[PDB]
Amino acid sequence: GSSGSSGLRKMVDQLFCKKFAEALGSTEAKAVPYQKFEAHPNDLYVEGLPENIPFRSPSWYGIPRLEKIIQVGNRIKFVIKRPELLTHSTTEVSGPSSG
Repeated sequence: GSSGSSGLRKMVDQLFCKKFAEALGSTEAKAVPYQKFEAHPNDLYVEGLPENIPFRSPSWYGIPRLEKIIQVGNRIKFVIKRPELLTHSTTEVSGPSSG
């Protein structure tokens, strides 16, 4: 997590990445497996989200939606009922691959 992040989408992306990590108990940022959360929304999900606002990628969230989330991004929470689903994180990678 570095200071900057320009663009809601980006910011939001990071926001979650971070939060998501927190629950995971990591120092560095990671990619939120929206899939795992989709195939296991009862296990893997988020808390402290905005009303009338689900939990999806930032590339989906509206322009105003993002911010709204960012506003409550300080109250957001990530529950890892089953982290195993993620099955570790590291996998021979150093740097932003693809994006």
